[PDB]
Amino acid sequence: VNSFSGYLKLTDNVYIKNADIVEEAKKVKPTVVVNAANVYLKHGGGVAGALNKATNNAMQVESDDYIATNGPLKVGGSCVLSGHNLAKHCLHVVGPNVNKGEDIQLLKSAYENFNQHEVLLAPLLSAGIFGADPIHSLRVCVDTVRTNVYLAVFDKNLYDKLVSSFLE
Ligand SMILES: CC(C)[C@H](Nc1ncnc2[nH]c(C(=O)N[C@@H]3CCN(C)C3)cc12)c1ccc2c(c1)S(=O)(=O)CCC2
Repeated sequence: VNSFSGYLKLTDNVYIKNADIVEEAKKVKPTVVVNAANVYLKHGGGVAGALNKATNNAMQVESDDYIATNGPLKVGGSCVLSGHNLAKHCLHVVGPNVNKGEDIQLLKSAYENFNQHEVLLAPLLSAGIFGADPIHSLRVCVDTVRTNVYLAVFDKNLYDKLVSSFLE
């Protein structure tokens, strides 16, 4: 169960690995995988598109049905849906998209959703094309998450910069 391997322990509850979250989910079979979602759960590209493709679009159909009944999420919010073949559950979390003018302060609310789950496999929220400074996102994660989080960051260059930043 939750067979995470090759992670570097940063704090007593935050671990990090240079890895593709999709490959990690297939191997580890975590209780929860976090999706870096948008408010309409449209998994069009990046991490969300990669996780949806790994479910052969089952995540997208389920997401459309959730939105029809419940309406969109708020920025900083989340919902729990099926993990499909990747996990028992997927926690869809909306971090702020700084490139589209959303407030970076909502990154704390986004990470706070992780605290309702004992163990999670997750990406670095609001990084990549969402525009947040990835060293800042790691600092918010470490300061906010209290449950056990395994971060998969699919870029060795960024991984090395994040670990060097944490260890200063
Ligand atoms: C910073 C970046 C390295 C990181 N990327 C990732 N981090 C962790 N696991 C990842 N898998 C893939 C991928 O494409 N998986 C594919 C499956 C099959 N393919 C071989 C490859 C990307 C990726 C990341 C972190 C957060 C966010 C983004 C990107 S974003 O999608 O630009 C906007 C939402 C927030």
